Amino acid sequence: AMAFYFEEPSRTFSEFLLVPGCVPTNVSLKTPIVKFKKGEESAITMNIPLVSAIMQAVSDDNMGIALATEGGVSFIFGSQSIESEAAMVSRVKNHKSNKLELLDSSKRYVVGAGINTRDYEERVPALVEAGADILCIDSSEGYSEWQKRTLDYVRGKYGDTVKVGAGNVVDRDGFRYLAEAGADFVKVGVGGGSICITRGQATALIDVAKARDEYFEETGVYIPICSDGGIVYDYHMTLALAMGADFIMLGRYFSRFDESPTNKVNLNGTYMKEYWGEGANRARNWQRYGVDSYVPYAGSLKDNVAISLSKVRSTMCNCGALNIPELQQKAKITLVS
Amino acid sequence: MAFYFPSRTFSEFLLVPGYSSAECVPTNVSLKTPIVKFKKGEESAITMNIPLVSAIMQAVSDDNMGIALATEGGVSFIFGSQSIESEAAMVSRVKNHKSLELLDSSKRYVVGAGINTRDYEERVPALVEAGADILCIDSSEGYSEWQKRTLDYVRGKYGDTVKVGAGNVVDRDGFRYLAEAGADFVKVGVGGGSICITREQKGIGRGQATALIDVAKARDEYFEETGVYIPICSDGGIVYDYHMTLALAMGADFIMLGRYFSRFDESPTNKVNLNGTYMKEYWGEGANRARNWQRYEGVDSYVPYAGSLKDNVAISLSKVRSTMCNCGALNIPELQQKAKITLVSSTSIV
Amino acid sequence: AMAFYFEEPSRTFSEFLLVPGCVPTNVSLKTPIVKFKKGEESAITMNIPLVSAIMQAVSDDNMGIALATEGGVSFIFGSQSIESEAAMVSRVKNHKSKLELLDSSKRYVVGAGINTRDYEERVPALVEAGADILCIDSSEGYSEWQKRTLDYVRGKYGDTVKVGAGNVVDRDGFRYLAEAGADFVKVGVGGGSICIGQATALIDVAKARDEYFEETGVYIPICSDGGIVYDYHMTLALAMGADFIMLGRYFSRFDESPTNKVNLNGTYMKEYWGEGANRARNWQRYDEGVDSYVPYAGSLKDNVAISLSKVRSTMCNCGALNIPELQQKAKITLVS
Amino acid sequence: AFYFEEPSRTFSEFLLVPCVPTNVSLKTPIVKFKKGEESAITMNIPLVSAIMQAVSDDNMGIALATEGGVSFIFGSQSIESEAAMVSRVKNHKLELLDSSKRYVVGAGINTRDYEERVPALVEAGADILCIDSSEGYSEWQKRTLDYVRGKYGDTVKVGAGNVVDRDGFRYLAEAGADFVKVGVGGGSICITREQKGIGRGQATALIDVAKARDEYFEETGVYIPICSDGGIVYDYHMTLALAMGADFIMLGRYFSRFDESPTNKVNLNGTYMKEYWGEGANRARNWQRYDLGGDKKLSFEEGVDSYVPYAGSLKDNVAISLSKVRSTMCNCGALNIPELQQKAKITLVSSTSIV
Amino acid sequence: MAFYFPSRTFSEFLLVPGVPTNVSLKTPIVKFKKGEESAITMNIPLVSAIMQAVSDDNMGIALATEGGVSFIFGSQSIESEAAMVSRVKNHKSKLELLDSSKRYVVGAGINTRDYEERVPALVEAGADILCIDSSEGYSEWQKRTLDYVRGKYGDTVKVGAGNVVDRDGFRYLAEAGADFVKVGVGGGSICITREQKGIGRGQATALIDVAKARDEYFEETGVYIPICSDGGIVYDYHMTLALAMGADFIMLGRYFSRFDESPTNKVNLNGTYMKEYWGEGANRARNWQRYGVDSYVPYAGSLKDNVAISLSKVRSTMCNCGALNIPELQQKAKITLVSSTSIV
Ligand SMILES: O=c1[nH]cnc2c1ncn2[C@@H]1O[C@H](COP(=O)(O)O)[C@@H](O)[C@H]1O
Ligand SMILES: O=c1[nH]cnc2c1ncn2[C@@H]1O[C@H](COP(=O)(O)O)[C@@H](O)[C@H]1O
Ligand SMILES: O=c1[nH]cnc2c1ncn2[C@@H]1O[C@H](COP(=O)(O)O)[C@@H](O)[C@H]1O
Ligand SMILES: O=c1[nH]cnc2c1ncn2[C@@H]1O[C@H](COP(=O)(O)O)[C@@H](O)[C@H]1O
Ligand SMILES: O=c1[nH]cnc2c1ncn2[C@@H]1O[C@H](COP(=O)(O)O)[C@@H](O)[C@H]1O
Repeated sequence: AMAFYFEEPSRTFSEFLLVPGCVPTNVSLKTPIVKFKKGEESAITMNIPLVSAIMQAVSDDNMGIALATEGGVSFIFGSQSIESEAAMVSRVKNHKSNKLELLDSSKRYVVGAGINTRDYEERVPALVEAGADILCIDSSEGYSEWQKRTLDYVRGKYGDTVKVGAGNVVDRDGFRYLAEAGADFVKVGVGGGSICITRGQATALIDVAKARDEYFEETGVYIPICSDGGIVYDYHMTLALAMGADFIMLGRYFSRFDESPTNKVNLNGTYMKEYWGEGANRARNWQRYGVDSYVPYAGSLKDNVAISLSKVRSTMCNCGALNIPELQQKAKITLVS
Repeated sequence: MAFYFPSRTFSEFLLVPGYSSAECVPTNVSLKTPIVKFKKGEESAITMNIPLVSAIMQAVSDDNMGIALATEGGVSFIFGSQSIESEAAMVSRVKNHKSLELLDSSKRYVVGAGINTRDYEERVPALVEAGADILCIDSSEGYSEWQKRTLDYVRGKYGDTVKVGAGNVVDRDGFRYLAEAGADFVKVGVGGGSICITREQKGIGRGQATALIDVAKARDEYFEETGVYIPICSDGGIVYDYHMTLALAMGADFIMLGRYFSRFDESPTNKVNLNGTYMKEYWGEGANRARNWQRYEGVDSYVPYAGSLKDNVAISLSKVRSTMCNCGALNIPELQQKAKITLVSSTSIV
Repeated sequence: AMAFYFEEPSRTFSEFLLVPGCVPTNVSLKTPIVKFKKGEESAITMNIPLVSAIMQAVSDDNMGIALATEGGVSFIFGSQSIESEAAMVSRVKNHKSKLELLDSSKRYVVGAGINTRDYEERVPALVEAGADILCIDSSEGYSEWQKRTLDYVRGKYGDTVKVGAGNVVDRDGFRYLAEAGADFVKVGVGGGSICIGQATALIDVAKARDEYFEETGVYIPICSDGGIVYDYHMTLALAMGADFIMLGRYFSRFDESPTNKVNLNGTYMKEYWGEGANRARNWQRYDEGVDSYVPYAGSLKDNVAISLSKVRSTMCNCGALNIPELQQKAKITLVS
Repeated sequence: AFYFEEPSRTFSEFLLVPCVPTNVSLKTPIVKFKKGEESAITMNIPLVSAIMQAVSDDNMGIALATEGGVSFIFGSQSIESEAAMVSRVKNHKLELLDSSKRYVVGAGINTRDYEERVPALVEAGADILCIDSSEGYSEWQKRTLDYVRGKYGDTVKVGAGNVVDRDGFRYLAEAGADFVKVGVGGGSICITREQKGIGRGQATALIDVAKARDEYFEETGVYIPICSDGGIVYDYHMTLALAMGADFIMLGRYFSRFDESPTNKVNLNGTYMKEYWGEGANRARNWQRYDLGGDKKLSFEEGVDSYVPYAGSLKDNVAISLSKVRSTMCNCGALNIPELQQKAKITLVSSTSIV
Repeated sequence: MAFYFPSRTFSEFLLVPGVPTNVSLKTPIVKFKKGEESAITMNIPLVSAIMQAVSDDNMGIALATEGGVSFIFGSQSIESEAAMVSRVKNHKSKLELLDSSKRYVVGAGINTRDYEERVPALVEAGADILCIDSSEGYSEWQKRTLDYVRGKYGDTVKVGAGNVVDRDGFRYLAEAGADFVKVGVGGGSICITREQKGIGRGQATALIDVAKARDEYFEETGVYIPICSDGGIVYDYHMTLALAMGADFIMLGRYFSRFDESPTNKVNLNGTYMKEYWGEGANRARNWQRYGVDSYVPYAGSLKDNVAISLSKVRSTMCNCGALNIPELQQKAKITLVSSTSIV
């Protein structure tokens, strides 16, 4: 009466370690987020490799202005009305422009917007009109087919004039299916979308990074990878970049800040902030209009990001790497017992 | 510096035997149950002879499984992770297969069919034209507005002639949402204790009964307001017969099983010899082969081989009827009324 | 060959959380400890909801003076001779003396623990020494003998002597001591000289107490005995139905505690032992046995000031200016 | 915060390092005796039943006496009810009989109403008494043993407990106890509400008290019989307990499984089970509120603490258990209990594994 | 704070399927070049360990009738071991492993200390194969021991070495001229210390990694060095998994210590017959020059009865994979990881 299960082994970022082998302020954290051919330059280059998650608790217009000021991009959450998301995008695009400020060709704050695989025919034109610099399908591993239909719609109507990412995927088949559908980048994570959650983020990132590099040799097209979720400590960021991720999406990290849209609460003499995932009914069933957890209040986004990126820049110096591609080439990543 | 916001399994519960000294014959125990909603005092439109249905899975419910389970009085829900044409062909193959047995008006077998929240506008008519007796929304995210829009579509076109169930839910909000949307029966995510169906499935026979008790409490509360009884389906996590009796006693009207049925000859998977012992291949609906059926090796697990469905179901229900005699119940409604369910803190070998 | 056990589920304080929905110094921490009728005023109202345990390692005359100064009551331990306990009670009532808890004669309020054995000689001696309130230091398994001590006090003194009883964990245990005339009911798993779930027991008795409050109109205050690990557990117990809290290890860490201060690996600690230890259960043999050590925390004044300031701060977030307001407005959720 | 605890080990972690089993003498004393002299009461088998409402009544006392053991009628009842149970065993007409050739029975007493319960049980014909305390050895057990030695001297034999240490043994010994009970079942001197699992007794307290008993016998020349209280169901644990120094073993849930137990038999899904509850339960602890059979109005949620598997008759099971106890003694090279305690090579099993 | 720089057992692996009498359990012991035959070829892929409690002269004869070779333990005097090797090689002869003289093939263990006087006495007594029993793993003293035999006997005397767990360990003993390489599967480590692991709890990770290094060394030099899985196996399925993972033959200690031919005493442990046992890490083995029971293993009867049972299931398992000999199993077997096993 025995049953055998054959699940592939997965690991987290805490099971690995960057082994070092000289000015930390001389390290460039610029990274691409739009696919580019060999030798060419990406259409959108961030100044820091941080993006905020596509969640009601993370990415509003206040978060988008703050993160763009530091060199990142916020992906405004799409579990709201089409008019609200476009209005949120429009407020970032019109807030007047911090040496690492990320601006477009018209000197406006760069911002992203999340879309779903359902109302994209009405949602994409409104977000494009609002000035969204880049889009990202906010889905999970098991909805890859409907991510492909959404990418096909964008490419059929806009060609390559609208930048759109897709995710999440965890393996080669998921990466290649979105890659050949025209995804300008690919998000890697065990969650995403309105699916409920329960890491395996390191294994997922390593597997997709191997398929991405293989896809680069096969086609000459470099597709940036976004590691979505699983960053608990600042040394995990450098580890994710070294494993192949070109930028990192974080939710809980940004929900702690002043610019986060959730409420600040005093919980036993310690200031905390409300938090919930997109699997919550208030997010999954936003059309019908409840706290999942609390995260500790951390202060301003600028103060925390500068601390996190100083650790990243100083770690890359110890590895003899002055930029992210150089880190991905010289990094020694070993297991920790 | 971080805080989150309990569940129990069927292994933690026990039925206290009734006080009666009168002898109870297990063969006189009736296992009939309703599967579609009905008003207070009226008879359900569909009544199964046994409280077992097969899951909406590629590795469980094909046409052969549909004929075998209908012969024993149950209903199979043909899986919908396939083309609309191949699903209607499997539905028609069970209906047109010539015929205790669960039959419709035309003495044909009773079969079910799963639907999704995307192509229902063209899949629901094809399945009804194929002769499906009851439908069920197979959702991977739980109760959502897309389950509602699918339910609104069926009601707006067929009224109440076509019966469609929906799920999964675990709490009162989920039940009342699908109940107020017109669902004929509500499915409870017992196997994983969650509303979603994702690639990582829970172990065999490790279902969570807490979700079933919570929805049964909302169903009885809802039945007391509107006078409408919504049949509850306990979905997954059960293989042991005593867990079937517990599920029924806790308020479940019928039980959906996947891995329980994949062990049988009529399962559509391949039988393999694993060092003498016969085994059966298996994979969940969250696997890439099912989730990406439009794009078309692929073995998630080996389940033990258990022979024929007729032999195994007869043994499982022989113990269910015997357990209901010990509780003093001759039918499932009596079980839900007379069951003294206690919580077991621990067990021990002597 | 299986055996089946049917133990009731029991949760600790660490599994619950107070969710908020005001100046902290405006919060009143006063609370009753003697039963009062619907709308009446209790015979003894503490200024802070803290009382010290009935233990050799906790409540002596120095503890009673220090805790009464802050507004609490110490229950002098009864695992000793009748003269020794009465002398310590007398030492507190005769200490000369803003939130100070005083009786009608401007004397420090103190309690005293009695057992279910020598009460016929110990109760009058404690009454004569000036004990403002008594408490039967027992456990769940001695409810009958807790009643007989209550039946003795009520028979000889009526309601002129206030006496509480504990511990109980159930509805059936609360009503038994309530009918016997207990002025308050102590809730806890331990208690007495037995050897050693506090949240579940507190929620259960609070329901039985509230139900008993509608049947009779008499409000019997509840004392949560033991299980307070952190300062935010205090506001949790109060919001769950407890009117005051009994702490043992919390108080033995202070200077005013009678235990020896000990340097242990550079960290100053203090000795500690429970009433189930031989030195306490069999005090008659004694007219060394250290069960555990607790960290030396400093003065009772400075620590109680910090613990209550957090309590007052949490109640402000919950929109409660007093303990009764807290027990009505508090939103308590389960926390994994 | 640092705390103090001693390493405790169960019976399953010990092993006896290695004859006709029928010739083995399972006889053992249960009352103290001076060096060289015999014992007043010599059981034929080393088993006694627990002073519990769910174990020892008149039927249990009769059946266990026919097999050579003694039952201790529970005191969690009226003095009249316990005296009637003791009297029914005596006046009921191998077997363990007294001088009058009546069944030998024991009775439990508490430290509260001993001035009326002890005379009533002695009048009823109790051959031996035992103090049941929920708090462990205390001054109230001393005052109870002082009263018995004052009114009856040594005519009435009384045991006390439970203990887990040297000081506890010497306290009841210097108080005049005829035998001393070791809190093996829960590893504690107390009998509280929650109970340990079936067969999870702590041998550490038995070994520590056996060392104190052997040292007390070396000074005064008085041998105090030791009782291992509970925590044993397996036959090998019985031989282990006897080997570690226990002169006789008291079992609760071992005897509750039998038909001679006063609890209800229940058909649970085709398997016969018996209701069970410990002496820490309110029905036993608050027995003064159900004095005339008020406990049969209690429901399953209120009255039944546990389901134990029905094991049939006492005589059938004890014969199976003792037949293997006698066979285990053969592998150790011992024909009697005293020889076991001197020849037993007891070792610690660091681990067991399947091959 | 104290960062430290992952192994799986045989229980976590499963052979994915694609006449058991037709199956050949023959396997080589000694090195050979691509194309030629092996100097010593087994009939069954089982050897007994180099331990006081497993390999006497009785075990050498019994394992020789069934087709295996026993390595006589070297924790004894040089004359005592030589007399044990002599008795097996002088005991008169269906699957027996015999030399050209039609005498029983037997092995003997040596150490890196007295080899200059112990190796001659063992070869002089007729030991076919030798094996270095090391306590620290692969080291220089194992290389100099190998340099001694190759300098005095050339390649006439065959000597194996171990234990290794890694690629560097295999290549070190390979370049040093070892005839076979032994892998520390039982303890998953390079050493053989006091505390031994559990029966049947061997680590397959060391066997896979060394087989990867053995196949690389074979493709670069054309010299096949047989691999030995040393310990941690009593289950027949773990034998087939080890053979499929690259191991050519398996070394077992507690598996053979349970049989009547074991040198230990048979005891009656409460109606159940048991066998005494102790590892080479015990003082009675490591302090054999100065001159009790570490464990009780279950008595299983005779070697012939149980070994025939284990190998009949090994042949039956090899049929379910589609392999008729051990080389074919190493090429056709599909080995997968079992995330978990559940009971229905
Ligand atoms: O409720 C959920 N449903 C689905 N995905 C989630 C949920 N919560 C978090 N995630 C995923 O985890 C990410 C958050 O990363 P983190 O909070 O920094 O660990 C999101 O961007 C999603 O990809
Ligand atoms: O891929 C899977 N992951 C998680 N849940 C699944 C998966 N496939 C099916 N399910 C659910 O689990 C049920 C099967 O329950 P079972 O009887 O435990 O096999 C199905 O009816 C679905 O509700
Ligand atoms: O040794 C013991 N026996 C019985 N109860 C105890 C013992 N030790 C502590 N307690 C109980 O626990 C309380 C102290 O709780 P604490 O502040 O959490 O240490 C005391 O007032 C008793 O009710
Ligand atoms: O209610 C209980 N709680 C804790 N200990 C108990 C209780 N009832 C009986 N005991 C003790 O445990 C023994 C029973 O051991 P048993 O053989 O494991 O059943 C009795 O003889 C008592 O010493
Ligand atoms: O004393 C010991 N401690 C640790 N390992 C040992 C000891 N004795 C033998 N071994 C190793 O274990 C192998 C056999 O173990 P087994 O076959 O799994 O019981 C031997 O060939 C040695 O490699």
